[PDB]
Amino acid sequence: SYVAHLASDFGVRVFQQVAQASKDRNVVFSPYGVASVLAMLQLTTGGETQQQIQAAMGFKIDDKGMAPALRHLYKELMGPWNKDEISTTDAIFVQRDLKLVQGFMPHFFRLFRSTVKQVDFSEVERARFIINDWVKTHTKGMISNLLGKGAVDQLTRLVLVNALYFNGQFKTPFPDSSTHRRLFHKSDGSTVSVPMMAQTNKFNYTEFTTPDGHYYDILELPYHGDTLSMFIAAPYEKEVPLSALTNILSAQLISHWKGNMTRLPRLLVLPKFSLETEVDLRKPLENLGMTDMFRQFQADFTSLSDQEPLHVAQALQKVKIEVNESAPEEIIMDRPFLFVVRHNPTGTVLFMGQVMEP
Ligand SMILES: [Cl-]
Repeated sequence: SYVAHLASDFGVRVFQQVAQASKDRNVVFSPYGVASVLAMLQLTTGGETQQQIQAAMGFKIDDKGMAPALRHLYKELMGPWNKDEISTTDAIFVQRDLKLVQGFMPHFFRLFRSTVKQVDFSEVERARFIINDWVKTHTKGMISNLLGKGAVDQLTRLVLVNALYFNGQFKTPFPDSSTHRRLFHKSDGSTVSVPMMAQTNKFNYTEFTTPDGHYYDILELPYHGDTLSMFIAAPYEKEVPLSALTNILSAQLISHWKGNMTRLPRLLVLPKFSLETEVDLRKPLENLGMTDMFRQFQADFTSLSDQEPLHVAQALQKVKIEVNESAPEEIIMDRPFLFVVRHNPTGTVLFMGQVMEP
């Protein structure tokens, strides 16, 4: 509830910075994931660096209830109870021969039930592979090469990574016997021919206006388990750019969508998509106030090391999502549109993305 909203709202704001910077390119992101690893980060920071993170996220991780809330949240989401195909990894790596604050590790581990890993970034390629293998093996082998070539070097002292793979199955899946190349109309007027799925069913649907007055469709594709949903949304009119919608998104608005949904017999035309995005969190986080964490001597990580100056050399998220098959009105998404994977009991925005070109 409370912390699920803070986390989601925060993550949706990060998504927006990412979106406003790749205005015409495919993006998949995880609001929840970036909130999770920046909450971890809070434990390692101090002074103004810590205050920046806290002012942007809306809560302090060491307040009572805060951390236990987040763990209960994690167990609510990643519950093999749901037979869920979410695989997730968070991880902070720090240079090996720096004296860590006594008492930090046991504390970090009690709160998050994971640990900060120590490696030697002086073996540049060996350390890149240790981190990559760690991410790969902890995402069911789905997320490879998170750290690209030259992403780390001898001076690298602290690296933050977040990786997610999601392959849910729609409660009511699209029948393959109904997929066909259709004209998809891109943000720059030019069109292209992509395969679009289609299905006539009793879909949850509603429509909203932007603060500007532009109309848009929202539709909810529930997943097996009755717990997660994908929402698909796009301005009805093609001359209105998807950004008019992305710019007004929030975790609350998304809750209102769900709240207004009604079950209506509809024809849905929806392009298949396979997205894999690596997002460099630096610029987006910087745009939200968190600037110090990236500056060599101004960054305060004195909760992690009281003696040696640390700064974040890389903060990276890599996400992968595959959306495939497993007198009604028509909703045709032959334009750029948004998607959101939502955990409805808590209101957590797990995934969010835009398809500008499938
Ligand atoms: Cl557009």
